[PDB]
Amino acid sequence: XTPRQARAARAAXC
Amino acid sequence: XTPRQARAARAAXC
Amino acid sequence: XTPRQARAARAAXC
Amino acid sequence: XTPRQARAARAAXC
Amino acid sequence: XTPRQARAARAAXC
Amino acid sequence: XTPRQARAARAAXC
Ligand SMILES: *Cc1cccc(-c2cccc(C*)c2)c1
Ligand SMILES: *Cc1cccc(-c2cccc(C*)c2)c1
Ligand SMILES: *Cc1cccc(-c2cccc(C*)c2)c1
Ligand SMILES: *Cc1cccc(-c2cccc(C*)c2)c1
Ligand SMILES: *Cc1cccc(-c2cccc(C*)c2)c1
Ligand SMILES: *Cc1cccc(-c2cccc(C*)c2)c1
Repeated sequence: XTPRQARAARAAXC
Repeated sequence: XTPRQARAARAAXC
Repeated sequence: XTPRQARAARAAXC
Repeated sequence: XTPRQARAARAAXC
Repeated sequence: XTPRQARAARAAXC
Repeated sequence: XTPRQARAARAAXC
């Protein structure tokens, strides 16, 4: 995946 | 993660 | 992945 | 995860 | 991601 | 993601 999941992944340096 | 990458993930069922 | 990343993933349901 | 999913992730620059 | 890695992901339910 | 899954990811090269 969702937009929310993607934002979290991006913030965690995926 | 980008919105583009998340869309690709959803398209692949990830 | 790191413990920090996995916790972020866990919080987002990844 | 499937080989298809792994290929899709690499195609998206994960 | 490699087939080995994807196989490991399936083994762990990721 | 679980701690077990995160350990498995690291074992597989993450
Ligand atoms: C869509 C998704 C779900 C779980 C984990 C991930 C992931 C894993 C490692 C690196 C990155 C950038 C994303 C994606
Ligand atoms: C969160 C994320 C970042 C980069 C790539 C992907 C992705 C794209 C296509 C397929 C899969 C399994 C994952 C997700
Ligand atoms: C979908 C998702 C949400 C938050 C964090 C992650 C993530 C980030 C870096 C590495 C890994 C394995 C997972 C994914
Ligand atoms: C099935 C799947 C779910 C989440 C993430 C991935 C993946 C695959 C290859 C590379 C990356 C960064 C993430 C696959
Ligand atoms: C797509 C991918 C790449 C490297 C490692 C893994 C993996 C292996 C075991 C468990 C988990 C959650 C992920 C997947
Ligand atoms: C928490 C998680 C779920 C699915 C896939 C992964 C993953 C993908 C690519 C690389 C790594 C290190 C982990 C993580």
